[PDB]
Amino acid sequence: SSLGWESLKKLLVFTASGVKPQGKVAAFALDGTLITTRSGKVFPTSPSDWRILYPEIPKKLQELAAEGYKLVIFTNQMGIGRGKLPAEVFKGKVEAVLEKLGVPFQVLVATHAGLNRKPVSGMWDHLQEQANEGIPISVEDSVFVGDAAGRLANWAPGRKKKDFSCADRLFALNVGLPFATPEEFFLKWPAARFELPAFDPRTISSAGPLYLPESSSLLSPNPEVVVAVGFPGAGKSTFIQEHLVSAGYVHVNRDTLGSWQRCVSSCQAALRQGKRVVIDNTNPDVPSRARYIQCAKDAGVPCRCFNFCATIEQARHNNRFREMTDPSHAPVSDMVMFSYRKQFEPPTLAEGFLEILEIPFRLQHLDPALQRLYRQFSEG
Ligand SMILES: [Mg+2]
Repeated sequence: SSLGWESLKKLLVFTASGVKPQGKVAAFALDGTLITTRSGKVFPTSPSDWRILYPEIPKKLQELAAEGYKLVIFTNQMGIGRGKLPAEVFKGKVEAVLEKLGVPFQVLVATHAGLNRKPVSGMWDHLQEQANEGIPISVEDSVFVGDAAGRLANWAPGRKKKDFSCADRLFALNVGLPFATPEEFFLKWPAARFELPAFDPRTISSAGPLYLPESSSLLSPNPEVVVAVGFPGAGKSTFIQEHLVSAGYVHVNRDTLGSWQRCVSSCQAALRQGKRVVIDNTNPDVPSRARYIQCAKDAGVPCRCFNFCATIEQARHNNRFREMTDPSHAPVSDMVMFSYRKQFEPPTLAEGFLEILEIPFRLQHLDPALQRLYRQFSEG
């Protein structure tokens, strides 16, 4: 008599018989939190390779349900979106686990990257907005329990390995939920040491100057070559389009001209016509930039560098954000980010730049909802 499974593009939801909406929730991850492998291997050998993680678990769940907590699972299962784990098989595994736990659960399953993948709070919002009969949930009175908690190596005998991820802890931080690991919650073990990511998108801002030094000017009245430098996926092209190309700068993209000679001819022709040029590429190294500086030198026009300050993790954050929110965004691969960092050398005046502007990494004028999303951790 369970309502059963609902299937959405990037979400599965199961609602067991006996689930009731409530004003407070006790939520759990699945793998490594309520279950682990029966085989004793790190990864399951089959769909049936599971056992309840600790014998203490069903007693705690019975107590929570009697106290009026709605019991919920929030589980990341990317293998489904990637075609490695059949949805219909995973659904059966979940039902079997729930039968063994012996209490009514509502389960939410993030099958893909993006809005629903912890730590992004998409599943919470779905629970609250669509799957709780309109009853507001007190986050302060709720709890999330998971093993992707960013713990350091050796927090217990047999754990010479740090947690694979901090996604569970960060999900709870994004929602504002009190958080505990499975051992802290079910076994009353002392709290384990953990680390958060170095980049905290909650401290991102829209304030401050667009570029430094403020006494400089984005535009020049005369021909010149501007060389943009910075990680891909962190908003360079958008900036360049908004502030330079819109002002008549000729956009040069070496990647699409093919050869170097065609790129310089293009630059030279623009300058000969009295135009200004911007090179909108990553340009991470001295040799990469030297070609454009030499071109400018040969033409007798100034070369300036716009140096975008975005760090690798800011850029990767921005890229994930745009993947989730902008249907036209071209995803930047981790390979390309990695490659850029490996090749990067900071620009200096000795290369031959007239001046270097720094472009700080700042929040876009995004919709209120998108600004809330921008401030969420999106990778564990
Ligand atoms: Mg887990």
